[PDB]
Amino acid sequence: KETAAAKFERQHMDSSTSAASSSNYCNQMMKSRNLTKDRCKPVNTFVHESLADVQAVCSQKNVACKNGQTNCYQSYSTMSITDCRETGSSKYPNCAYKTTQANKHIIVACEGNPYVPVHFDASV
Repeated sequence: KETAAAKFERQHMDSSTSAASSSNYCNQMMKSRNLTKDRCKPVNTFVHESLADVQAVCSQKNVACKNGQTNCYQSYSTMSITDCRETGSSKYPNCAYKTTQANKHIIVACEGNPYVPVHFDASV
């Protein structure tokens, strides 16, 4: 089955580009990452930095996770991200998202070998 690390890459990594410039970014990304297949995933963040730079976060500021586990890490630096949030009138299968670019610190849970992100906890 899909590993946690691999799901994290599917749901949260978009190195391709430096920013979600266009306002259809979310509708197209959420669909192509299989997050609109059975239902519209309501909220999701994409990170536009190199996989290497994101994985390096697992060596930065150790913070608690939302769930209480102590294997979360906050990026020292801000990173280019895109917040995708389903509109109030979106209805499956026609999943509609608002696309919002930002530069914020990411907080991720990290586990395994190699020790890499397996959950997106928040941006701050």
